[PDB]
Formats: sequence, C-alpha cells, structure tokens
Amino acid sequence: RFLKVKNWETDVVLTDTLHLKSTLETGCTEHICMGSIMLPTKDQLFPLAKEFLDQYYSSIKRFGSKAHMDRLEEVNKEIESTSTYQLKDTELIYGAKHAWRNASRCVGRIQWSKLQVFDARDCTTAHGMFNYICNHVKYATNKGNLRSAITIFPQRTDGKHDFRVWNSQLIRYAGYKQPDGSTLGDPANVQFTEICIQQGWKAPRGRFDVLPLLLQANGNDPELFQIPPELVLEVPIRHPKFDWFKDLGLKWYGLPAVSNMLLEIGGLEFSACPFSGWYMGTEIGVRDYCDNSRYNILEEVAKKMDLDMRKTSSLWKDQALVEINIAVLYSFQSDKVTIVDHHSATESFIKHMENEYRCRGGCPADWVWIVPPMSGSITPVFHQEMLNYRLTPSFEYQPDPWNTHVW
Amino acid sequence: RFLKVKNWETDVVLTDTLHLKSTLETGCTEHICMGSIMLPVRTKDQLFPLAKEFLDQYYSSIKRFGSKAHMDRLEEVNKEIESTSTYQLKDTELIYGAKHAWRNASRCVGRIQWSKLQVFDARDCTTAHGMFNYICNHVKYATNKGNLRSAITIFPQRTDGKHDFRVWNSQLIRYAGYKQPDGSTLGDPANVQFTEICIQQGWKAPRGRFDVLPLLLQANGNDPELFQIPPELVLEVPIRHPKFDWFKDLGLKWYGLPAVSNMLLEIGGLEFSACPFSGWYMGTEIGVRDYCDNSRYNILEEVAKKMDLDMRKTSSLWKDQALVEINIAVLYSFQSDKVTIVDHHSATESFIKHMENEYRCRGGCPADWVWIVPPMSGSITPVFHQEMLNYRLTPSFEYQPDPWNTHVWKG
Ligand code: HEM
Ligand code: HEM
Ligand SMILES: Clc1cccc(CCCNCCc2ccnc(-n3ccnc3)n2)c1
Ligand SMILES: Clc1cccc(CCCNCCc2ccnc(-n3ccnc3)n2)c1
Ligand SMILES: C[C@H](O)[C@H](O)[C@H]1CNc2nc(N)[nH]c(=O)c2N1
Ligand SMILES: C[C@H](O)[C@H](O)[C@H]1CNc2nc(N)[nH]c(=O)c2N1
Ligand SMILES: [Zn+2]
Repeated sequence: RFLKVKNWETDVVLTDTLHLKSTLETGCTEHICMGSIMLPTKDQLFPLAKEFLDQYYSSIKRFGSKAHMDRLEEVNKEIESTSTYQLKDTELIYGAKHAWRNASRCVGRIQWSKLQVFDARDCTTAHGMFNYICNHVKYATNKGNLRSAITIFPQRTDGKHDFRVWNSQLIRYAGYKQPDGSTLGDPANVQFTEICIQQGWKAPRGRFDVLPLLLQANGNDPELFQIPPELVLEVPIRHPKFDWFKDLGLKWYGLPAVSNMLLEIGGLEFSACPFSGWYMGTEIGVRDYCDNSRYNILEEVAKKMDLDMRKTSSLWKDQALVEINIAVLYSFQSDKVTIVDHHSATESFIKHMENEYRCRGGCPADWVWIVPPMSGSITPVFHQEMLNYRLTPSFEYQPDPWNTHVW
Repeated sequence: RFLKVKNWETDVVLTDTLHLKSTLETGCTEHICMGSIMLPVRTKDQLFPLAKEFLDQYYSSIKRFGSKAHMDRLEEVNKEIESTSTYQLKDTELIYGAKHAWRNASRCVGRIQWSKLQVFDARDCTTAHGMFNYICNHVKYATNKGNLRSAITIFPQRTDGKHDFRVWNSQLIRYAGYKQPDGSTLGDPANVQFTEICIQQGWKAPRGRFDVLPLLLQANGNDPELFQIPPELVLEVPIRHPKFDWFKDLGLKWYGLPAVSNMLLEIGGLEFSACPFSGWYMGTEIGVRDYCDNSRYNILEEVAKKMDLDMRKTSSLWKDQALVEINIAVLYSFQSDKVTIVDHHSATESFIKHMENEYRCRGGCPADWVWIVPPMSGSITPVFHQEMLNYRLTPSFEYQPDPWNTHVWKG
C-alpha cells in the first residue's frame, strides 16, 4: 500500500504515497492488466467540488481556514441553488495547471507550473471562439519561442449547450482520399477533411494544406474559420547532410496544440479547452512522418539514401528513421523554433519524477506513452519503473463531436 | 465476459476469452497499474486442485476429456498425493507442461515457435556432476553448430524446499564481470556479483573482457559446485560491421546460445526450480541491451567516436545513430557466421501473426507490451501499434530469488 518504484540503471528507489488519493479507475484488475489499451447530478457534484477545494486550500497553506470553510459553504450554497457552480480565477488556473501535472501520458510535465491560462468562459459564439483561438495561437507561437498555454471555454451545463473544437489539434494538415486508391496528405485526418467539405470548406487538395477550424459554441452547429497563415508558423524540413532531402517537399507546423480533450476540475466539465506546448522531435519524425497509417515516408527516404531494402535485417528502416529525426530537429533548430529531442525530454522527465516524489509523494506516469517511439532503451525512462493512476483535475478523452452532435 | 484488443495500424480487432482461465494476480488493481514494474514447500491442501486443473487441460488438449484414461489418472494422482504428499508427472505431461509454460510466457516475443521445443527430462539427476553432464548435452544439442534449436532441460522438482536443484548462473553462457580498484568495470557489469562468487568458490579468472563464466551447479540442496563448459561447446561470434572496417578492431564478440537458467517452471502445482531453456537471439538483445545499456558494456561512446559523429549535442542523435550501426554489425556477424539470429522487424511481425492465430484457435494470447516492444525503433515494428492484454496462465515460468540469498550452506 506504500509502493516503491525502482530505476534499474541507477538503482534509485522512490516511494509512492500519492496513489492513495486516486479516485478514478484504471481499467486494470488483479487478474488482467490493460496498460497497453489506448482507452480502457447535484449529489455527484458537491463532494467533487469539496475534494478539489480541499486540495486547493491545502496547496495555499490555509487548510481548514476561515476562507476555506467560507468558500466551501459558498460553493455548497450555489450548487444546491443553481445545480452547478463557477470557479474563481485562482481555482481555474490551479485546476488547469494541476490537470497538466496529473496527465500521466505527458512527458513534458516538468514545465507544468509555467502554464498560461486564458479564461474564455465569457465566450458565446464561434466567431468569439475563433478570436480566442487566434490569440492563443499567436501567444503560444511567440515568433518561434514557444510558451505553453491553455484556453478554457465555458463549462458544460446540461450537455445540450456544449462548446467544442471539432479539430483534434488546432493546426493539422488535410487528408484526401484519391480515386487512385492512395491517400494524399495526412490519412489521420481524411474523415475530418471530409466533414470540413460537407460543412463548406473549399479544399485546395494539396499535401500540406492547413485545415480550417471548425468551432461549436453553446451546442450550436459548428462553423469554419481559416487561421491567418501569418499566425501558423511552419518549418521546411531539410537535412544537415543530404542535399536531396529538401526535394522530398516535407514541412511541419511548429505549434502542437491538442484541442479535442475534456478538462475536469472539481466536478465541472470543460469540453473545449485547447492547450499547446512544444514538440518533442520524435512526435513528428517518428510518428507523423513514419507511421504506416500516417505520412509513411520511410520507403521514399530509404530509396533516396540508396539502401538495400531487400532485407529487414539490414535495418534500413532504422537507418532512415534516425536520419529523418536528425533532420526534424535540425530544421526546427535552424529556424529557431522551440523543439526538444527525446533524450533531453526524458532526462528532464526523470528529474521531474524525482521532484514529484520528493515534493508530492509521487507522479502518475504511463510508461507505454512516456517511452519514446524510437531508441527506447537508450533513454533513461526505459529503465524507470512507473506507477500509473488517475488523479483529478484531469484531461480526459471524449467522443468525436460528429457522433454526438444533435444537428 | 469478452475483451477486445485493437491494432491501431490495421484496425484489426481481436476478442479475448482466454483471460477467464487466469487465476494468478497481475500486481494491478482498479486503482493502480503496475504494468512497468519489473517484479510486482506447498501442502497437499492446495496441490490436488492445481493437479486437477492441469490434468484437465492436458486431457482436453489431447481430446480425451472425461475419458477413463483421464479419470484413472486423476485418481492415481490424488492417491499418490495423499500417500506421498506430492506426485510425478508422466513424460507426456512434462513435455506438454514445458511447452505450455513457454506458450504462456507473456514477456517472450518468440512464442510462435512454442510447439517446437526439445524437452530433455533430467528428473533422474542426483548430483552436480550429473547436472553438468545434462547441461553440456543441452548446450551441444541446442547449438547444433549454429543452426539453433529451442530446448529445455528439466531437473527434479522441489520436495520440501531444502533439497532444491538450482543453476546459480542466470544464463548458461555469460561473460565475467570484474570491479577494478579504480571503480571501473572489466567485462560484463551485470555479472560482477556472480563472478565474485565464482572466484570465491575457487574459479581462476583470466580477468579478460569476454571470459565465459563457469557453471555453478546445486543438486539436491547441497552446496553448489564449479564446472567449466568445454570451450569447443561454446559457439561465439566476432562482431564486425559490413561497411566500417574499424569495427572489428573494437574487439567485440558475443555467444550464440541465449539460455535462461534462473527461472522456475510450474506445472500442475509442481515446482521445477532448475529448468534452463534456450532459443535463439533477437538481434536487439545483444545490439541494444547487452552492448549499449549504460549498466552493461556501454560501447555507444567508443563507437560514436570512431564514426566521427557530432557528439557535442544530443540533438545530433549520435547515440541513436551509433545504436543502429552496432545492431547492424551484430546481425551481420551472426548471419555471416551462419549462427541463427532474428532481427526485430522479422520477429515482431511473426509475433503479431502468432498472436492473431492464438486468439482464433485459443481465445487469447497473454502478452506484456512493455517487454514485447523492442528497445529500439519501437513504433516502426507492428507490436508497438498492437493493444495487448497481460494475464497469468499456468503452466508458467516464474522468477525466484537468487540462490545465494537463500541457500543454507553445508560447508
Ligand atoms: C511544453 C512542453 C510539452 C511537451 C514536450 C509535451 C510532450 C508530450 C508528448 C510527447 C505526448 C505524447 C503525445 C502522443 O504521443 O500522442 C504528450 C501528451 C499529452 N500532453 Fe504534453 N507536452 C507538453 C506540454 C503539455 C501541456 C501544456 C499540456 C496541458 C496543459 C499537456 C498535456 C498533455 C496531455 C493531457 C497528453 C495526453 C494526450 C493524449 O492522451 O492523447 N502537455 N505530451
Ligand atoms: C526461439 C527463439 C526465442 C526468441 C527469439 C525469444 C525472444 C525473447 C525475448 C527478446 C525476450 C526478452 C528478454 C529480455 O529482454 O530480458 C524473451 C523472454 C522470455 N522468453 Fe523467449 N525467446 C525464444 C525462445 C524461448 C524459449 C524456448 C523459451 C522457454 C522454453 C522462452 C521463454 C521466455 C521467457 C519465460 C521469457 C521472460 C524472461 C524474463 O522474464 O526474464 N523463450 N524471449
Ligand atoms: Cl485513445 C486514442 C486512440 C487513437 C488515437 C489517439 C490520438 C492521441 C494523440 N495525442 C495527442 C497528440 C498531440 C498532438 C499535438 N500536440 C500534442 N501535445 C501538445 C502538448 N502536449 C501534447 N499532442 C488516441
Ligand atoms: Cl524482473 C527482472 C528485473 C531485473 C532483471 C531481470 C533479468 C531479465 C533477463 N531476461 C532474460 C534475458 C535472456 C538472456 C538470454 N536468453 C534469453 N531468452 C532465451 C529464450 N528467450 C529468452 N533471455 C528481471
Ligand atoms: C497499442 C499501444 O497502446 C499504442 O500503440 C500506443 C503505444 N504508445 C504510445 N505512446 C505515445 N506517446 N503515443 C501514442 O499514440 C502511443 N500509442
Ligand atoms: C522499468 C521497465 O519496466 C524495465 O526497464 C523493462 C522495460 N521493458 C523491457 N523489455 C525487455 N524486453 N527487457 C527488459 O529488461 C525490459 N525492462
Ligand atoms: Zn495494469
């Protein structure tokens, strides 16, 4: 019940007590582990609020104080009256920072307390949502010197008036299925690229077409909006060794911004809460570029490197993979856009783990996601045992809006 | 209940029913997942149900469930248990048992091969010298001049736990490790403690970088004894790189036979604490873990130096770059010398097919994603994209404490 996690490269043992505050369920049982599975009322509300406010007030060293008790009563009064309640700006910022802190799949959490929270709860329309998003995009990009940020639209009321950003990321490339049977652009977005067109988008059918924003306010039908190109910073991908690499016509966007997730704070649900940080190199080079169901460019690059692709045992796929990722990091660094390599990031995460064990008694972490999709065992986190569990406040997944939207 | 796993690269969805037959525990709960934790004497009371459950499986597999042969055997085992407090497995049951424990090894990527396992019955063994003889025959059969064959040798089961057979080596063939006075390590750092024991037990160490450890064998609860595996039985491969001619000059070699000797085989409640088994290597075992782990030979630096890599910033990915070449050299060398080896693409791809087959014919395939995914180039192998369920079936291979911590020394 007081658990220990061992790093097998350094012999460091940390003790975990934080897990004994976990409330939500993992998907696992004593008989079966689901660690690699991607997704395993008024009375409901107040204990949730209470748990949150207790944490908040303990974090500011006024646990059980006047203000604490006062606030507890105040919220309690509001819930009974209004069937919900509103967070104070202080609570909102704290909630959001702690949702990031608790996100067991994010490797970048050492930065957690340096989050810029944009309070967009006064927003009422999609145009409004568009304005708030552009401001977020411009602020976070910061001419290439990325700053972490989140923008928080109004909380769910009766699930009929939900704010949603339909895009999965604020900035993604389009996906077109060809008569050819092949697929142009990003295949992860083929369906989303479709719905953009069904609602009205004038697709230019290219390889790297920046998708439009598709914003839903107050439960209404969603609306399309083109992000000003001058706000979308992009990096052309070249290789500091292969002059031919540029001829591949590869580029990527600099701002990684998750927009499809649900932020839960003290029982309240924020269904539109786009957040952004900066890329770990492998996210683009390994996953976006090399996944079979994505841009899948390994064959092209290997062909261009003139490798023996006759045999898996030549490790040509591995060879190309490295070069590509060298290029990605190179291109971002040369255009002065923030990016972190998988070595630096994981190293920082181990440090963050030590801090969290020390100042908080633990750090929930999902090894399957923290370990980079290349060179796993030459990063420190490979040899680091982790305990995975769900704390609140949290970022949760939520259904794609098209499957739910009452048109 | 039915459970679904999804491959996100192919959208193939599989349904697991097999997990219902799982009794042992995972270490996880509804509130915590211990999926990355490496490591989260038995009365007649608990033994016969275990025996029944095993024999029931056995008889089902041979399509004789409920037969007279089946019922008579259950009867025989029950009577033998209460009379003698234990029981003996038939040769057929032992073979079936050993294969199925490999089959259920959720951390093993090579299980497509599970049904082709040479089982050597060493239950008539009584002494360490007898253990050495058996182990030699294993090494020679499995090696087969480089055309490797999977094999397991099974020494007598545990009785009261005071008479255990144990192989003290973690692997039948491994290299010595020596801590120097200056704090550096010569040879394999993972074998420092074990090398020290051997030296203490009387081993005369050449003190080199690749000294094949002697065998330290414990029979019937007695103190362990040292034996040197005949060198001519130890197949080794010099590591060279197909383009880099300076690579040979690193002075690297490895052995061809990968053989786990410190695990415990459970079959029908019986405990076989000495059960060394061998397969063949997936390249990354040597190339990535053996050579490049910081706590192992750790050759990434010297290799990268000689590659003239920009080692000044980690964002040059010099480490990743060296890692690949080293793994290229390992596979190259083994194939050149015609010793069996498999690359991680080939091996993971076969495992996906094996897994799909197991769901269709068996209703499941327990699998530990944290272990199954190779330690380099994870997402360009198909297992990375494969959802897996992990649970514990018997028969099984289990960890057991190192015998130097538990042994009661005679003297
Ligand atoms: C600032 C530098 C950051 C870095 C280097 C970073 C890194 C990562 C990486 C590599 C992933 C894996 C994504 C994938 O493979 O799909 C991830 C996921 C995640 N990150 Fe971050 N992140 C950063 C900032 C943030 C911020 C600002 C937030 C929220 C405030 C956040 C919350 C999350 C969450 C909730 C996930 C899980 C996403 C999912 O489950 O699909 N991260 N992060
Ligand atoms: C024939 C080719 C085989 C291949 C390519 C293979 C592959 C692997 C690999 C890569 C591992 C991970 C080892 C590590 O990273 O520490 C492993 C683990 C394991 N294998 Fe195999 N294996 C083979 C044969 C066998 C055989 C014959 C058996 C048993 C009869 C077996 C049983 C196991 C077990 C029990 C583990 C877990 C080891 C542990 O937890 O330390 N494998 N296998
Ligand atoms: Cl459950 C499940 C099943 C299929 C696909 C999936 C997508 C996971 C994508 N995760 C978001 C990736 C992403 C993209 C841009 N930026 C970030 N990002 C930014 C800061 N932190 C993370 N993260 C989930
Ligand atoms: Cl639980 C835990 C914690 C720290 C170290 C540890 C040792 C893992 C060793 N795994 C076996 C490695 C190995 C070596 C040679 N051969 C094989 N092998 C042969 C057939 N299948 C696997 N496997 C366990
Ligand atoms: C099946 C498996 O759970 C799936 O492929 C996971 C593996 N680990 C991951 N890790 C990260 N960081 N991102 C991912 O999308 C995934 N996908
Ligand atoms: C802490 C972590 O679980 C540990 O380092 C695991 C990770 N995955 C592994 N996978 C394999 N094949 N072998 C290992 O030793 C490990 N080590
Ligand atoms: Zn689990």
